[PDB]
Amino acid sequence: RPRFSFSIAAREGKARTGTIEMKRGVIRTPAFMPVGTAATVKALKPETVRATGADIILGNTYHLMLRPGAERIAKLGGLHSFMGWDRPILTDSGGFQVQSEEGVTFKSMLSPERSIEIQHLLGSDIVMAFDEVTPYPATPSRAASSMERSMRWAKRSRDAFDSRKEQAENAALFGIQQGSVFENLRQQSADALAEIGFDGYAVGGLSEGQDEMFRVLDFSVPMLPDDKPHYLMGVGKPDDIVGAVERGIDMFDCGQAFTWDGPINIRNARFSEDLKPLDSECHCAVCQKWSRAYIHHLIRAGEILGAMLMTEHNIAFYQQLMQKIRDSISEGRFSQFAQDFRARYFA
Amino acid sequence: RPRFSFSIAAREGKARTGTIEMKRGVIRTPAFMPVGTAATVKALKPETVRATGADIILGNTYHLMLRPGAERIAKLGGLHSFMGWDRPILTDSGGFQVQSEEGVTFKSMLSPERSIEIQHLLGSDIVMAFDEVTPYPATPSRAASSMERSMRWAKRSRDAFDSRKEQAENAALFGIQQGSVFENLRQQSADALAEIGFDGYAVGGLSEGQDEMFRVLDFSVPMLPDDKPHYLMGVGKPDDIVGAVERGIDMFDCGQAFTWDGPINIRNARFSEDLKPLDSECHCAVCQKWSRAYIHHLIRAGEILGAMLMTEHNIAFYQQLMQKIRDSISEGRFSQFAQDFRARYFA
Ligand SMILES: CC(C)(C)OC(=O)NCc1c[nH]c2nc(N)[nH]c(=O)c12
Ligand SMILES: CC(C)(C)OC(=O)NCc1c[nH]c2nc(N)[nH]c(=O)c12
Ligand SMILES: [Zn+2]
Ligand SMILES: [Zn+2]
Repeated sequence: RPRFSFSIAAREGKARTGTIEMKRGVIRTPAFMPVGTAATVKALKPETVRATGADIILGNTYHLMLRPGAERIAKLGGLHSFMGWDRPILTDSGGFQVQSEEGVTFKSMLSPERSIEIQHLLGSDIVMAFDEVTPYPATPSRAASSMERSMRWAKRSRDAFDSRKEQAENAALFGIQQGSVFENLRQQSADALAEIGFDGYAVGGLSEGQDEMFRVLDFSVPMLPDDKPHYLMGVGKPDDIVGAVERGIDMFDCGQAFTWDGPINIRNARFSEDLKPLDSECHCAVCQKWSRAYIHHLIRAGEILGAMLMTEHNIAFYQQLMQKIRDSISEGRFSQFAQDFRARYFA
Repeated sequence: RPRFSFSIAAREGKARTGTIEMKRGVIRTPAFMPVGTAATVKALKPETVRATGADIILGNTYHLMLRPGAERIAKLGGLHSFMGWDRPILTDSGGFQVQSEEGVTFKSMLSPERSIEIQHLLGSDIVMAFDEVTPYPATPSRAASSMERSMRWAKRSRDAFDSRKEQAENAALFGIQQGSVFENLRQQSADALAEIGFDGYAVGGLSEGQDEMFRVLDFSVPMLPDDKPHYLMGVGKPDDIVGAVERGIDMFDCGQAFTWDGPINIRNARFSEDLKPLDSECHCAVCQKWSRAYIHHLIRAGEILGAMLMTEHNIAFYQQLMQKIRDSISEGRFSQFAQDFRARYFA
């Protein structure tokens, strides 16, 4: 396998389905990435993460640099080895969880250079440029100043990554579009990132309300290079994913249980004697073996197994959603799927 | 399979190894029973419990009657179905976790009759008689009065169980010896229980210090019927198990990680960069896949996966201990095993 190759197999309107091939594995797109906050996907063994269908997970640079530490993880062999996940890992840059033109110092430093270095020490497969994330709402002046700094930092990120031969040869680098909700700033940002050149392009700064997010995506995603993956950071509700895919997004990150009829809160007393599985159609191991009543009990009792079973179901639901999206786009029936999904999820 | 059959395959001194056959499965003795406090073995799926070698688990009548409730579990199909463990389950009576000759009332009633009924509603395979547990230390007068009440309650337990045909036909009933540390009271209690007749006999009221416990076991276990299982309640340190087996016990219940060189506390900073598994010889899935350094990180970070991995290792260590005990007794080399175990565990 190559360092990085994105192939589009099928399209429907702005929606795409395809594959990212990398040295550690293939990523089916559109993709949902479980989040491994402190070198673990909460309450799941990596083998269980994989069994839900996940092709890639996300690691948080901010949290790992604080505990257990990036240099420590490198000395122990890198994040993949440390946590026992051997497939691709995307790391964020830290711009959300964390000031001057050099970078930021904080109490528990980060800069374009140090962020890229940390992601190298972790052994990330997909590295994110270090950005300045613009609060919402933002005045046009502030959004502009902030986007411009982020594009300067994107070039510094690019140069840092490229200066590290092992990283340049084995990992990919994504740039992050900024500009708040303003079309001209999003265009300027897209142009700047494309001039620098990246392996993929994230839409940052969103996640305001859904209508507003979708309006910004309507004009922002077509600005990005068509032939590279489009990653919407920080957006994970099922409905938000469906509409973002309809607007050209390829990648997403991560008592409430998801069902095809909408979310339920399993702690509600109505579930105390309900022998049905969490969802009627879900193929996951939890829905095969345990009732709503049992999981209700476990979560109300504070038992770790309740967290384990709820998280495995929810991740498996997300991966089933992504599979249904991929198949419907490849079959040219994604519009119909989106309509059917919503009429039931919100019935 | 029969309702209940205990067979002794091999002996060495007072130690025995054999099998209890029951309708839901075979129990290899000497046996260690993981504890399922609120209808779950902490942080483990039942399939993971089984993969460690466990043949039987323990459920706590006190806790289940409070949450989710015994009548509720029966309406949902019984404890086996509710939690997804299809092998034997032993339930305690509640005499430890919880006054008059009728029973006890408390704030979050129990009596011999209601305890047996609760265990029936849960669908327990091995039911414990309801006892009065004697505090330690106890004066001879108090220990005697208390033991006598427990023997009256043992007869009421026997009569309650037998009056329930489905329970009598499908479950087993164990009696509990009392008498504190006094040889004459332990003898009186053994005699009373044998006159009533049970499928197995527990030594209650112990777990004071190890020397004292072992002295009491020296004279108390030979008093119990030889041809039935001997269960020491509430005693679970590895050293305590080895010496209790040497005195004729067959059954036991459940940051610290067990190793063959002694326990370690994985939170200690000395483990922060230790790439070795928890134990050098352990065959468990955790020791095959993850380092001390990773588990150190997880436990210090409060992550659920740390609890999951520590518990699976510890239970697997206990089951490996029990297997080594069983094999050594069957091979007539248990004395040597006990000596070798201690010289290393305490090196
Ligand atoms: C809170 C607001 C709406 C201002 O930003 C976002 O929602 N931002 C989304 C986001 C999530 N993770 C990110 N990592 C980086 N590097 N940059 C980002 O913009 C983001
Ligand atoms: C605290 C002292 C030493 C007084 O008792 C014990 O250690 N007792 C051990 C024990 C554990 N679980 C039990 N369940 C019941 N029904 N009866 C018991 O005696 C016990
Ligand atoms: Zn499910
Ligand atoms: Zn182990």
